[PDB]
Amino acid sequence: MMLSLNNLQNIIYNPVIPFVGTIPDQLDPGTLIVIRGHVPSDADRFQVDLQNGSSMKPRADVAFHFNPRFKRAGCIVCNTLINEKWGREEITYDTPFKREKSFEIVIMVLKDKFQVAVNGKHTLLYGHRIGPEKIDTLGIYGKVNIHSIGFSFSSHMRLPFAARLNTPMGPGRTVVVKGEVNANAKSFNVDLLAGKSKDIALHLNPRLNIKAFVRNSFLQESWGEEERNITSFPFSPGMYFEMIIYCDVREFKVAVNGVHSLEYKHRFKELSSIDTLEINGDIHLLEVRSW
Ligand SMILES: OC[C@H]1O[C@@H](O[C@H]2[C@H](O)[C@@H](O)[C@H](O)O[C@@H]2CO)[C@H](O)[C@@H](O)[C@H]1O
Repeated sequence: MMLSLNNLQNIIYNPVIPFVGTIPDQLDPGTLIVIRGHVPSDADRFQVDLQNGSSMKPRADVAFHFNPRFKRAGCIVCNTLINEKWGREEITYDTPFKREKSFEIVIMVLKDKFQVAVNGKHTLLYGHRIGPEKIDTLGIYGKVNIHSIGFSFSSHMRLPFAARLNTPMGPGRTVVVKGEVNANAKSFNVDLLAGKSKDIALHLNPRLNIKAFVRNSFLQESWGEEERNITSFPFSPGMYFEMIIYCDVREFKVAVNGVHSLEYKHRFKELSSIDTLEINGDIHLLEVRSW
């Protein structure tokens, strides 16, 4: 598995092992935990435990025990601890982890199971044995060096919304946004910027109060000429919408609710440099997809 957008809520760097920390939000379905680190050359085993509390006597129940072990075969042992008792063991062989090799673990929470990919490859599924709402602490123990842990909750779409584009911008790349305009909305914005050069390749600014759709670029510390021509303002306060920003070789093509609205000749020519998406304004953000 791979993430199209980097928009993590909490981030922790270099926690000391053993590390036991409180999960900053509820693991509702769709929630992501990203763990980046590497295993030392002398690693016998390490484990990532999703727990209900952090008591050690009685040992706190472990809803999800993810335990990579290094041996001739190499595997990941998964299990659950309830009232200090382990349940049915589930072993996944052909382990993706290696001594002296770095790794990225993406744990996805679903309604009935955790889905786990390591280094961009599906690794294993583990059905919930404990309700996920009962999980409130992340424990990490053993021989492993953790660089960072990050999270993505249901709240990942609050405004302002800022997200890095793990896929560099280029012809054929699509960015769709779905949401609902606030009942008393004035305006909102969707910008595609080249994070580095502090430039805005594309500024999509629907202004509802004056009922116009402004698009422009902010280049070299200066706003350019605004483009407002349009067959009809597609937005209404309180209206559901989907907007498709399609990057083409000659321009950006944007549609709303299944209808082409406008084209925008590229002003920033280094497309591959457009690596940042920002959404703000008077809307309720429902979904953002980089493709
Ligand atoms: O089941 C998870 C739990 O296993 C303990 O060790 C197991 C071991 O995995 C298995 O091969 C053997 O047959 O039984 C042992 C006793 O449960 C680990 O010590 C513990 O840390 C967890 O990984």
